[PDB]
Parts: sequence; C-alpha cells; structure tokens
Amino acid sequence: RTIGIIGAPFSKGQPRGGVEEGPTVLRKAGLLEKLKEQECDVKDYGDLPFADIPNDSPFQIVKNPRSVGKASEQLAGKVAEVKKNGRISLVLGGDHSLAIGSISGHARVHPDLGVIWVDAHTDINTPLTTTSGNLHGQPVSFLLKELKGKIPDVPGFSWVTPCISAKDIVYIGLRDVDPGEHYILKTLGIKYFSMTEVDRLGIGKVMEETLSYLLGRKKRPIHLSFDVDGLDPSFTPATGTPVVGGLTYREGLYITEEIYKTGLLSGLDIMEVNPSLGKTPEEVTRTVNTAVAITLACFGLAREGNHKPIDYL
Amino acid sequence: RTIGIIGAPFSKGQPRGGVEEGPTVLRKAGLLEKLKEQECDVKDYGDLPFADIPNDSPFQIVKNPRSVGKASEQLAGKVAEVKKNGRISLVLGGDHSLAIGSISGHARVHPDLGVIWVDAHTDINTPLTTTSGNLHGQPVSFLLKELKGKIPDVPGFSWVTPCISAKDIVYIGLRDVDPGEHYILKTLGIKYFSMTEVDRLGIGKVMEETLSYLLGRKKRPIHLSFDVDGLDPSFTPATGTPVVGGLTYREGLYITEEIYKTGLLSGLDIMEVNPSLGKTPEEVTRTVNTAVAITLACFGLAREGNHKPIDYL
Amino acid sequence: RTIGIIGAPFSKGQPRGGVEEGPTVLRKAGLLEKLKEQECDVKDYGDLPFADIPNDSPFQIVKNPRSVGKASEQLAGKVAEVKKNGRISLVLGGDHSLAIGSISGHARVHPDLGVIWVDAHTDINTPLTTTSGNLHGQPVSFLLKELKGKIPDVPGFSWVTPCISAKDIVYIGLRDVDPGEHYILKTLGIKYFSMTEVDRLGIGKVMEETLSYLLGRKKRPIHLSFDVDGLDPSFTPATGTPVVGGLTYREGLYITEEIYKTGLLSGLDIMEVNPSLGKTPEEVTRTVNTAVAITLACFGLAREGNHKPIDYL
Ligand SMILES: [Mn+2]
Ligand SMILES: [Mn+2]
Ligand SMILES: [Mn+2]
Ligand SMILES: [Mn+2]
Ligand SMILES: [Mn+2]
Ligand SMILES: [Mn+2]
Repeated sequence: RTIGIIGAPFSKGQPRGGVEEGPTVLRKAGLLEKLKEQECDVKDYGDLPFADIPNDSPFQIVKNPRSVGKASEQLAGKVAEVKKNGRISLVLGGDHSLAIGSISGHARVHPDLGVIWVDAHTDINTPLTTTSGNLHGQPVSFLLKELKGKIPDVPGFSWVTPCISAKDIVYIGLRDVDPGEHYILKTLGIKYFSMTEVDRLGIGKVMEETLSYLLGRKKRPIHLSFDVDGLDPSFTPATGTPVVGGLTYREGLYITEEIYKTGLLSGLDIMEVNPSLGKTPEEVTRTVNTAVAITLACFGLAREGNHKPIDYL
Repeated sequence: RTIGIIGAPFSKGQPRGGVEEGPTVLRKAGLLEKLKEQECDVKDYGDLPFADIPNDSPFQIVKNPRSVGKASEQLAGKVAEVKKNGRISLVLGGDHSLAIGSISGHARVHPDLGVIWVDAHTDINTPLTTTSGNLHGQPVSFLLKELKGKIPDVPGFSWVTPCISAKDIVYIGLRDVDPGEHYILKTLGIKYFSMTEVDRLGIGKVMEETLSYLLGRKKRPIHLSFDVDGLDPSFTPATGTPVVGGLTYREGLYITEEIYKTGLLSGLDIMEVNPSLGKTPEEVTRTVNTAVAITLACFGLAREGNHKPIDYL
Repeated sequence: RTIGIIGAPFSKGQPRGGVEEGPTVLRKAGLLEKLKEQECDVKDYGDLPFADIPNDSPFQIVKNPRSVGKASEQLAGKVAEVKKNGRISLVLGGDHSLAIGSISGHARVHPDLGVIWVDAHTDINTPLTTTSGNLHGQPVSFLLKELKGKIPDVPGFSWVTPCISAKDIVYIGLRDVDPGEHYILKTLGIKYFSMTEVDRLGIGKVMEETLSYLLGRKKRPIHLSFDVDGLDPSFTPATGTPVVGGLTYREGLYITEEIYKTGLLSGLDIMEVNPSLGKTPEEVTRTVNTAVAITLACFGLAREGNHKPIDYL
C-alpha cells in the first residue's frame, strides 16, 4: 500500500471556515510520520494552493460555485497524476465538495472504480433540490451518470463529467437525509446502509455485504470518501454538521480495517474536520486523533497487532 | 398513523416531583409541530387536570394510592375516547404508574392488544412485594390476569380490571429487577429481553423475536409503554431511576422505527422524563431531545430518510 | 460459587504506584458485603503483606524483577491454599504482573485449567522483547510452555514453572499489541478475539466460541484474568494503560455473566485499577464501581434479575 498525500485546504463548499485548516492540523498529529512507522511509501504532494476567486456570486441558490468548481478541477488533476504514479491518493481536505474533484481525478485513470461513502448524509442534493445551497452537500449529484441532464450548468463545473453510476456506490452511516435525496436514493436504486441497517445487521455483516456488492462480479479499484461527521460526534465533535446516533469509534475502525484487507483501496478522502469548531482544545485533539486512526487503519494498522516478516524470538 | 396526544402531568407514582412537568417541556421542544412536519394528523387533547386528593394516607406500604388510582382511572377513560376517535393515543406523562390507566383505557376498545414494555425495570411489583411502596414500580402488577387474586384491594383501584395475560407482553431493556419480580417473571412465563439478551442477540434479532412473539399467531393492536430510563442515562439523564448499562440512542431508535413499520402501533407512552432531575440545563435538553426523537420514530421519521409520494426531480 | 478473597497490593509490575491501593478501595465499595448479599460464602484472606526488596536493580531491561518475582511466588502459594480449601480465588491486586503468581498457584491444584484473558493488551512480552521493561506486560510470557527456553533466567523467578500451553488460553479485548507479541500470537497459534473480532462477530458469538474452544473437548476449571483496561476508559478511566476503542460496560458484564453460567469459574483476577490515576473523584468511583459490578457478575448477579428458591407470592 503506497500512498500519495494531497493537501486540499478548501472550505467554500459550506459556510464555516476552519475546515481549510484540516490539512494543517492533521499533519501536526504526525500522520506522515505514523504512516511511515508502518509498511508504506509516503510521498507528500503538499497543500494545493487554492486560488481566490473574488467575483463569485451565487448561482440561483448555489454558493461560491466557481470557487468550489475550480477547487475540484484543480484537485482532480492532482489525484490523476498521483494515481498515474501508482499511488493511493490521500485527500486531506476541508469540506466534502472537493469529493467531486477526487472521484473525478481518480476515475480518469480508473473508470471501473467503486465508491464507499461513509457519511451521516448522502450529499446527493442537486443544485435544484438543495435548500442550503452549500455544495459540500451536492458532490454526489455531479458524479452520477443517471443524474445526467438533471444537474444544470453551474459556473465552474463545465469540466465535470459524471464518472459513476448509481450502482458503483454504497453509503454507510446515513442518519440525516433530505426528502429529495431520499427520492433519488430509492428512485436510482442506490445501495446503502444507514444507521438503521447498521443497528439491525451489525457492522460486521454491513461490511460483508458492502464489499460483496461492489466486488461481487469482479474486483475493481476502490475509493473511500470518509466524512468525519459519519462517526458519532462524541468521537469527532469538531465538524460542521454533527448528527447524534452515529458510528462508533470501533465501527469506524472496523470499516477501514476491512477496506484495507481487500488490498483494493485506491483513493481515500478524510473530510469535514474543522478544528475551529471544537468547543475545547480536547474536542479538537479528539476529532483529529480519531481522523488519524481512521487513516492508519486504511493503510495497515490493525487492532490485533502488526509485525514485519521476521523472526521476533 | 393518526395520533391523539394526552397530557398526563402526574408524579405521585414515585417520590421526586418534577416528572409532572414532562407534558410541558416536551411540548416546548416542539413535538406537536414536528409530528405535523410529518405524515400525521395531530390532535391535542391537552394536559389532563389531575385533581388533588389531600387525604390519601399510605395503604400499608403503598404510597398515594387514591391519587395514583384516580389519575389512571381518569387517563383510562381519556385513552378510550381517543381510541374511539380512531387515533393512536400518545400519553406524555410523569411517572410510570399512569401506565395502568393507559393499558386499561386502550384495551377497553381493543381487548386483543399486545404490550412491548421498554424499561430498565419490570415494574411488576405487587402491593405485597414492593419494598419502596412507589406505585410507578407496580403498574404491570395490576394489569396481568394471572396476578388476579394476588393484588389486594387498594384504595383508588376498585375500578381496575386486569386486561392482559402474561403472554401479551414483552419486556425490552431490563437491568434492575427485584427478587419477587424475577420470580413472577419466570413463574408466569413472561417473555423478555434484558440487556443480556440484547448483548447476546443484537437489537436486530431482539426486535425480530419480540414482534414475532406478539404478532406470530395473528396481527393485533400494539401498545408501547416507553420508560425513558430504558435508555442509558448518558442519553436520558433527567429521570428518577437511572441504571447504567442501558440501551443506546441508536437501539432506542431502532426499536420504535421497527414498531412503526408494523403499522400496528395503537398506543404509546413516553414516561419518566423529569427535567428538575437534570444536573445541567444540557442534561435536560438532552433527555427531552431524545424523548422527542423516540416519539417521532414511533410515527414515521426514519434515519435513512423520508419523502412524500411525489417526483422530486 | 464459593469465593476466596486475596488482597494483592502490588505495583512494581509497572511505574505508577497507586495500583497497590486497589485491594483497599474495592473493599470500601463494599465488595465483600455485596458478594454476601448474594448466594456465596465469602472468606477474606486479607491483604498479602508484600515485603520490601531494597536491593533490586534492573535485569538488563526488566524492572524490579526480584520484587515482582517474589510477589507472585507469595501469591501463588496463597491461591493454592485457597483452591485447596475448595474456593474460587479472587485476586484483587495492583498491576497485572501478579497474574504470574495467580495462574501458577491456581494450576498447582488444577493442571487442566483454562485461561480467558480480558485485556487491551496481550501482556505476552518476554524479558527479551519488552521495550518498557515493565513486568505487568510480560506475565503471560512466563506461564506458556512453548515459550520455555525463550524466557531467560530473571532474578526472582527461578520458582517459576510454565503451567499453560498456547491453546489453554483465549484473549478477549485486544487493541494495543506490540510487534513481537503479535509474532508470538500467530506463531504459537494463540486463540484470540481482539476488538476487531468483537466488532465483526458480536460479543455474543465471541463468548460462544471462546467457551466452546476451551470447553469443547472436556470441561475444566477456568481462570479469568481481568485487566480493567480491557473496558473502554470511559468506563474504567483510573488505570495506568488506557486505550480507546474498548469493551463496553454491557459487553464487560456479558462476558462474566456467561463465564459464571458455565459453573466452571475457579480463579478470577481484577487488575490494574489505580485510584490515584483518576482525574476526578468521580472517575475513581466510576472505575471502582465498574470493577465491582464485573466481579458480582462473576459470582451470580444477573441483569435479568435474581431470586432464591422460594415462593415470592
Ligand atoms: Mn459529507
Ligand atoms: Mn456528513
Ligand atoms: Mn418504568
Ligand atoms: Mn424504569
Ligand atoms: Mn494487563
Ligand atoms: Mn491492559
């Protein structure tokens, strides 16, 4: 498992601004140093310098469309080059809008990618169904093919090309879904495991089916888009859209340890960590701490232990 | 799902007095407004004016027997009229003693009702087995038929008529059961899932069996008597008899979402919420918040999402 | 279930010193009084007077080897006499080093004993693999037979005789295992259920397999070595080596209730409770409280209730 770290300090996908410090604070926790403490080749591509777009009025309801649209365009080319250097792209960003650029760039080199989206939300609103206008809640809407012809021409997204069908993706962790989003869900037949299915089936079976549904037919590259608000806020409090009744720390770790085990992880997003939203210095370290553990799990660290191919006795 | 809200500000089923404010504080959280935000017809029958009975000395050990007995008599007729108006009675009360009046009134119109009792306690003490004398811990004892001839003549309960057998009921959440209560349990063969069975089987299977045991033979109206102390106190702290090792928020939501799905919910009690018992303004809002979510789940709100029968695209 | 309480106020198995107060503070919680409130014969053998060994320099990296070694030798003879008086030895100690003396003494009278080790760690480091030198993280290494000839001659342990194979033991709760320890695990084929297997299988199945793997062939005496850091620190915070992502309070209770039910419990250790490590008086009572509940579960207290062989009606 060879990683390719990409800093994406972007926040215009939503209101609150501290999420652009994510790349920074995660790096201080020692992520790159801990990844190396393992069995991976870590190559830091730094923090993408996101240019400022002054003139960016809302498109109807959409907010900062040219800023978000250009930030993904920028990140898409980055994830593409990294995948071209044969590396698991790691997008440490701000808000989830960037997911558009990640899934896009990742797919350019791997059209047969599968997407597991751990989130408390489906983030599948269209520019025409969103009531918030916040784009970090619409990324999935720009990526799905069935939804082609439903997504209007929004300034800053003409470079977009829906790279995934409604079947190449599974949601895990849902607990705050809008009416229109739920309609798309059922209507497009998108496979998902909300907190209800997790409660009923157990995180064990949940992951069995998820990986079975994406890798059943054949094996394919996998993209994990992890929104920290997927886990219960008692675990990741410093995030913009917390919702109670979330995935436990343990469950969070189980999902990724299982993903790692497929040996099919290709792309990973760790999003929505916003330090300035912590009510205490501890809630910050706690949110960051859990973000880093989730990541290490993605690249090898196992709870039962780890050991090199040598004789320890 | 058509509801019939009934305010039952009663506290004499136990010592602590703030539980009579339950109806009030739940209403401020916006319950009636949120129920309407859904797919239900909400008709508020207000807060039952519970008359004061000055002369009500204890019956041996039983405390405030004429006060509790009359409060249930009063509520029974209320739940009966509502069920007669074809509505799911919602009893927002104080202590669990009132359950006597709810199960009674509910049954008058539906003798074939099934009872699911989510509680950390069995509340099945008799006036002769209770060591506390608190009636909010004896309600089940007055309702069971097998226990006919075991329950002495207590002032204020001559109007009582045991409306349910030991089989028409299932306990979920048990973790603090008295010796005598456990004897009745095993002796009368009452079906239950304590925190041990929940741990072993999973809340998924637990609900599968519970609904299977009550609806196996045939379908019948269902009465959910929900004591908030059923959930772990980290979720509903403002309550009189907290016991650690309880049902999670998630599990609490799973139970009701499943109950709603039967389309057989007929009666619902949300009990033991006592604001004055919160050690902080937050523990109050947290207990109320969770009480309201539990209720909405009972009438439709699903974690995977909700949407009207229309085309959202 | 007849118990034999043994106080083991020892802390030299690790750095922090407040763990030797464990015996004391657990006794104040009323353990002996609560055990009696049940169906057991409680005989207190008091707090072993652990003699002070001034001259005890480290052995290479091993720390306080003669102090730890002599404390186990002392406790081994104690657990042996108690088992000889036909009683379930209860070792309320400090650090986990003492486990060496408990498993040893216990086995002297029962060579066919089975060991269930609830811990966040495997505590199977050798004096040659440990990087901390702390012996409370090496106890298992002195007890296993396969590891005979791998454990150097350490001052204070010449009295040791490996009493268990790699198969007579099951680990439950693992989440912080060293490289060398993981090598021994896989290499010696030790059966274990880390937090990953618990997440995947459920504590129900976990206990099914554990007891099945130790009692499959035939029934045998069982030794439960319970390290409080096995449970999530939100449950047992006052302990020296906390690790997040642990066993819940509920799971902690399920493990022991199931163990009790085998009727095969013979030896029990309740370790690593360190009051002085609590950041608040509440974290102390919370850690102690949970330690006592875990113990009562081991001797009978059930969450569904308990009752004598009499007619309560
Ligand atoms: Mn998101
Ligand atoms: Mn989210
Ligand atoms: Mn109750
Ligand atoms: Mn209760
Ligand atoms: Mn240990
Ligand atoms: Mn440990």
